Amino acid sequence: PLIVPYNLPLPGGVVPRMLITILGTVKPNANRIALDFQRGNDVAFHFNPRFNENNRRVIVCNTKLDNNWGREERQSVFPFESGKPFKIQVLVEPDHFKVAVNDAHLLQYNHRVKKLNEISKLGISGDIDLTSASYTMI
Ligand SMILES: OC[C@H]1O[C@@H](SC[C@H](O)Cn2cc(-c3cccc(F)c3)nn2)[C@H](O)[C@@H](n2cc(-c3cccc(F)c3)nn2)[C@H]1O
Repeated sequence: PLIVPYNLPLPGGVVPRMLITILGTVKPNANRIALDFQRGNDVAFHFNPRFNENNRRVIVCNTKLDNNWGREERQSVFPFESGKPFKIQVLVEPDHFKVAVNDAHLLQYNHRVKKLNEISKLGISGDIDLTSASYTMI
């Protein structure tokens, strides 16, 4: 397994047709997971499954600019389960990140940070065993 938190460089940033794939297994009794597509200190796209927020499961997405979080986008469809292996696919499209989990479409997140070629790191954090993180062009 890879060391968590893990930093995957994205050389030259992201671009439409770039597909990022994360494989791992959620820990027992997991509380949270986060993917952070970063532009320097800014977080262009934070994808944050919460397993116990007031005894509810929710996916929170947001952007952090100049150290400030913006408006959250929340998805109640929650395809993760403690103890189970998962695949997250993030496909960069012209106007949004498109996310599928275990081959099922989950959500889209419109680009707030527009300099896609400057979003050149992916951080992976939280309560997982990380198997692999990689990218390819489709
Ligand atoms: O915005 C994203 C940030 O959120 C803050 S928590 C703010 C609360 O969500 C704000 N809020 C919303 C509502 C509300 C929404 C709708 C209806 C209504 F009635 C109320 N009430 N309060 C988190 O710390 C922040 N973070 C998470 C992590 C993090 C670090 C390592 C692993 C990991 F997995 C995760 N690092 N930093 C980020 O996830």
